Amino acid sequence: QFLRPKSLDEFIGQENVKKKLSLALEAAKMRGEVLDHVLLAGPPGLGKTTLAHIIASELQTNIHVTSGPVLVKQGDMAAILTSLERGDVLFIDEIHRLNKAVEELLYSAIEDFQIDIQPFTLVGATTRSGLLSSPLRSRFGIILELDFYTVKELKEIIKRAASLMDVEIEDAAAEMIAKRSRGTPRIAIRLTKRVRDMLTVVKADRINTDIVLKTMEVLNIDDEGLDEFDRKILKTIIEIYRGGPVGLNALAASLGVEADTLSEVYEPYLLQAGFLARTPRGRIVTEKAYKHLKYEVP
Ligand SMILES: Nc1ncnc2c1ncn2[C@@H]1O[C@H](COP(=O)(O)OP(=O)(O)O)[C@@H](O)[C@H]1O
Ligand SMILES: [Co+2]
Repeated sequence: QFLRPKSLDEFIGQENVKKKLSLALEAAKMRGEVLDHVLLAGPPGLGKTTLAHIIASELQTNIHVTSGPVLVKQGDMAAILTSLERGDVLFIDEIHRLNKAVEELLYSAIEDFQIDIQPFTLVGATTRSGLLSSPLRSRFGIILELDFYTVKELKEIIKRAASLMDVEIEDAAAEMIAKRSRGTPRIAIRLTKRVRDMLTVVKADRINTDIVLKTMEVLNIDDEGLDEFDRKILKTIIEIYRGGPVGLNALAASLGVEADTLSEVYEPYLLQAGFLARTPRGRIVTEKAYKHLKYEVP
């Protein structure tokens, strides 16, 4: 947790999100008012959880962490709501996974602020804002959509991480890791830790391009940052479905994984990076995919 930003000033990137959040945060603090409800949406590892904690820290209130699938019976939701103190942040990750039972209960605590519930700030996190119910989504006065980070931003996050792990790194090497981080801070930091391991075993004074390449080879990460499963998705569409189009459920069944893990975790960067495309009839692979994986373009 020593690598987790403790404030917006330590949060690299997401300029648009930061200015919007900072505005609402500073104003609330100055007026001593409870912050309006906030919804954080975007792929995993982009900092949603980090922002939820920063919000509570700046308001100088307590944060209550929970998950949608964890809150099944109304009893679990009631207990949490009644433990909230004025101004507290109720952070619900995977909020779109709330069942109608606890959902309707949470919905009520937002309007009438009674189940007697102390005014609080609801901070929800989801991979896609479109997953939340129409009713609940209209309750958030602040919606922050996080998109993938730029290579420059990731490079900065990597250099910051290395410094915190007591390891030197050359700019060129940091650039190389960032280019292979699939636009995600979580991925970039994990790769940096693994490259640190290589530097340790090879007894180097600082992380260079050579050390990075050696590590990428051990981790099976290619020049585009794609890992084994990313390649598996693309290769399955290419070989089994002749390039597509193939439906999400069909592709998921062939891969032996939940459709959610596919469309919420892996597909986002593949679409953003131009390896995959979505059509009404299903997912399709692009020419860039065939060329990158060295497949004869049909
Ligand atoms: N802007 C950022 N600067 C530095 N590290 C970041 C940033 N955003 C995310 N991270 C890092 O990445 C990891 C992932 O973040 P997290 O907030 O848990 O993601 P999410 O809830 O979106 O899955 C955290 O370790 C965190 O400290
Ligand atoms: Co479908």
